[PDB]
Amino acid sequence: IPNKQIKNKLLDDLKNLIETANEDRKKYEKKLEEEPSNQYGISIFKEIYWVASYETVADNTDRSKNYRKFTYATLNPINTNKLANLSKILIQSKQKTLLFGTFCNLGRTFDTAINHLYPKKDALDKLEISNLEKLKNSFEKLLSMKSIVSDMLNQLLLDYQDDKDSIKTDIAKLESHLTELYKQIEKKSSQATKLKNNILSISNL
Ligand SMILES: N[C@@H](CCC(=O)N[C@@H](CS)C(=O)NCC(=O)O)C(=O)O
Repeated sequence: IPNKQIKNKLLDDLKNLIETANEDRKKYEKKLEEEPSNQYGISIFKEIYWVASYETVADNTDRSKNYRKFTYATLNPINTNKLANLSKILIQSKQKTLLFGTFCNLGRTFDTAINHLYPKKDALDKLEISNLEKLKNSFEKLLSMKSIVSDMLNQLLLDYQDDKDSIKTDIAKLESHLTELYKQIEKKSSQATKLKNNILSISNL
């Protein structure tokens, strides 16, 4: 009830969300630094081209390296040794450029929100209870959009291995499944853009 305790509970929660989210970032940065030659078997990177170029997302450029890093943010919880199998399923996606586009976007949107908040994680007390709450619910939701995307792609590995809905034995069903997945993830991506923006809006600091 007394506002000091409310305010401080919120500074506690933001503190913990911000460090948990920083651990995730230290982890996908490290996933890039230790990326082997074959990019964990994600051969789809080679098939994805910048806008009017022969440069792929597999090449050794800053923008290419960042695209794969943000993709590894989104895929961060999947076991590294399953990414080859994940890429084999997705190669069959009719919208893999767009799909991978959204992986990059969730990663980047995420990365921007934590890069903005990490340096301020101990000095959020200048905000007022209303828009400290909005900050916390916004960021926690952002973490959530990206987590769900990770769960969805993890689940696809098991469903495909199980032949669920005949996804393994029927290519047409695999395709519409993958298409539906891309719509789901695309919403999560749009929704993640709004929340990075909300967050940047109310935490100038
Ligand atoms: N449209 C690109 C992806 C664009 C996108 O939304 N992703 C972000 C992060 S991976 C991005 O392009 N960042 C690279 C940049 O902004 O230079 C695609 O279709 O594959």
